[PDB]
Amino acid sequence: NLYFQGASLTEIEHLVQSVCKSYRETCQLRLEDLLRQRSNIFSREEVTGYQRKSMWEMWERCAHHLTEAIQYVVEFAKRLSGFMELCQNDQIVLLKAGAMEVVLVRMCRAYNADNRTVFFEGKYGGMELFRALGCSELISSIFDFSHSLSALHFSEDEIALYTALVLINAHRPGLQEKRKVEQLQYNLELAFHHHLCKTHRQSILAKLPPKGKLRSLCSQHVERLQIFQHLHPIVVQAAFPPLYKELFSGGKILHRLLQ
Ligand SMILES: C=C(C)[C@@H]1CC[C@]2(C(=O)O)CC[C@]3(C)[C@H](CC[C@@H]4[C@@]5(C)CC[C@H](O)C(C)(C)[C@@H]5CC[C@]43C)[C@@H]12
Repeated sequence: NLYFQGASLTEIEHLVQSVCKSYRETCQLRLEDLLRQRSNIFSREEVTGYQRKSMWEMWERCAHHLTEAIQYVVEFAKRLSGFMELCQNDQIVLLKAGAMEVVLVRMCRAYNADNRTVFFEGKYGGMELFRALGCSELISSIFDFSHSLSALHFSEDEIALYTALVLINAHRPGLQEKRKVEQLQYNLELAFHHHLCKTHRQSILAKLPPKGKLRSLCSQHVERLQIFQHLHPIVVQAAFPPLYKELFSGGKILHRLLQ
């Protein structure tokens, strides 16, 4: 929109409010409900039930909860200034490469660093809950990532502006209108940095996760998905969500959602 060109301070400050609004309207669960349900945690019997579940059933349940989270990320993008003004090829390029990374950041709200548990299917559970997945190295890496993010003590507004920058990334391979994405990213970084300056919160800039860790977590996920697909190809074909397979398994629901 406007933010495909240079922006004044006043336009930057209103971009802050716009992004913070779009995130408030499109976050799956409210922070207050997540924090308040930390007292209810899975029993040792319930954890065993999850661990004794079959691998392909666990993978399918997790793929559906992941797809649900992606759907709110897509709606977040559609409410972001300039995203719908972009061409549809670039919209799909940004979502295909960022929607998972955004979910990985949003996840720190559902994570409790006090006991290293995460809110999953109604209760809080540690990473042993997912032992039936057979990717304990990836699970551990994601729990560590949420742990380091929780150390930053994000506000909701900070998560809003950070995840906006995760999505609007002009370096994604395949962008057709790169410079126009470059300007949108530039204005969104001013909005982010303006908010941190105003709230005396710039010290977190040097504490943010490095660029290659969100990309590395996403690669590990595609890595483990291909290993699961080789072991259970009909499960993926018959029971995985279409949006999930479009994003992480090559071969169009994004087209529909974007319109
Ligand atoms: C089985 C697969 C499709 C994924 C492959 C391994 C995996 C990965 O993505 O790396 C390991 C992390 C998990 C288990 C994903 C599946 C989605 C979930 C989920 C967002 C679901 C909704 C929940 O409320 C909560 C926010 C707590 C989790 C956080 C943990 C991950 C990201 C799996």
